[PDB]
Amino acid sequence: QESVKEFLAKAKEEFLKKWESPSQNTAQLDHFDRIKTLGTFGRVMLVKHKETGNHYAMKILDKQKVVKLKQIEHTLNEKRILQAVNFPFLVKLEFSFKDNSNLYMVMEYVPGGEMFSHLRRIGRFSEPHARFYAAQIVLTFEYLHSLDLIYRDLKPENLLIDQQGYIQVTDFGFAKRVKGRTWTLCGTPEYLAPEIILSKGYNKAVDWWALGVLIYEMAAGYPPFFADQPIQIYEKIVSGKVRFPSHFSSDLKDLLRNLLQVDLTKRFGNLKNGVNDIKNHKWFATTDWIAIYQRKVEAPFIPKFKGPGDTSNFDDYEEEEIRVSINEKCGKEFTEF
Ligand SMILES: COC(=O)c1ccc2[nH]c([C@H]3CCNC3)nc2c1
Repeated sequence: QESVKEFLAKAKEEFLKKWESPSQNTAQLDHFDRIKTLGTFGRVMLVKHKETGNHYAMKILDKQKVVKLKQIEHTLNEKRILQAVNFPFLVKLEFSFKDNSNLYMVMEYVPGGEMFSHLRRIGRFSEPHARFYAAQIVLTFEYLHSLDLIYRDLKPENLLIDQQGYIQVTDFGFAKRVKGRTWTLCGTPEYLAPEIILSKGYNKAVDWWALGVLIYEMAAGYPPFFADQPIQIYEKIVSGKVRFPSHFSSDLKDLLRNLLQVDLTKRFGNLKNGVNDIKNHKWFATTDWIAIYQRKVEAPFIPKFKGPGDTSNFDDYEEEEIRVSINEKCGKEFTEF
């Protein structure tokens, strides 16, 4: 429909303006009070802005460790993309800056926790619950792919649940602007598409494979390919031999066979009709795509939390210093940050 085409054309226009002229250096560390480590080359810490009182999740990357782990380009991708995107189910970057030691990305805080926590607490999501989340990912990937962005890190740990019960996708550390193919081995083993494992030039079809893994994990409670060693996971993935729980609906199994298609040229999301083969699949027949985008659907689950500074949906980590060297480190490598 023309209304969707015009939406995506405007979305790309607005992305490209920010992409071509990124914001830089929009706060500094002593504008914030450190509250708690929420997850831990990098950590995420809950901080409070000292003037406004607003809460944020501050991702901190050690420049020397980024260089050693060969993640310079990836880190620059992450911040350049995050400051340029705008979509209801993406985390909101409010500030970024750097100092002698670290890179900082300060995002609006999402107190409801990772989807992974809730999935493991409940066991598995019902198909309507899994479908509510999946629809948000389908729309988010339609948006990102229209901007020539691949995401490359879908998994329940990267999907935050907000105060309305909707998703905010976080961690763009592997996201990249790609026209055509790309080649970097990255991702999480359980979620890797076969063509990544086989060191091929691959494209945005790897995100649709990962959506199949996510939907399986949400509806079953565990991922389709797992083993104690990644090499064993990889052998299962490239076989693509998938066993479905008997409680899966026939529509769900049919969608998953088409997302977990080892031949990328036959995989849903990567055919001539693109995302519409997924949106029009029988498993999504009850989904009101517009209502999801507009956040008008009542969510199946609202996280329990007491206020915008509550950390009870995240877990406990050793609290370490945020050290800033007296000397500048790796200044040249991160000039554009
Ligand atoms: C807006 O962002 C936040 O509120 C936020 C909170 C906790 C987080 N934990 C992580 C790690 C663990 C999963 N992969 C990245 N990202 C987080 C982001």
